[PDB]
Amino acid sequence: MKPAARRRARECAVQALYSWQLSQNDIADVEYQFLAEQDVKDVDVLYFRELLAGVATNTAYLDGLMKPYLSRLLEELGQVEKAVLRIALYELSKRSDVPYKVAINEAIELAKSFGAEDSHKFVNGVLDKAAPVIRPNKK
Repeated sequence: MKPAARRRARECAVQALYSWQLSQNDIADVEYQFLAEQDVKDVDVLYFRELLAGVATNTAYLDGLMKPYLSRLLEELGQVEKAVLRIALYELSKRSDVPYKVAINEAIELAKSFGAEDSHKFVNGVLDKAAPVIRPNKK
């Protein structure tokens, strides 16, 4: 148990989100299967598998966060990055013990190291607008 590790899964899921577009396989099991495959530090993510189902039955719900930020098209924006932020939207709802504004800090991260550069800062703003939706707590 090290504070330096906050469970890759979350951020790792974006990669699987990318596989969905190209693979188009199942979805709930497929995304998280990536974690189990190629031995990703051997970590129990079976429960994480269920998390994708939410998007599969609440994708439009997640759309509410992006509602304010679309960028012409979701498929156009950075494949992985767009996916990275997509899961980030749920992060606000499933917020274990973290606020909404704090999640914004991850945006750039999940769009600077999990995707591409140049247009990384723009990703942060998406979370700013998309964050204050799933949770209208307005800290």
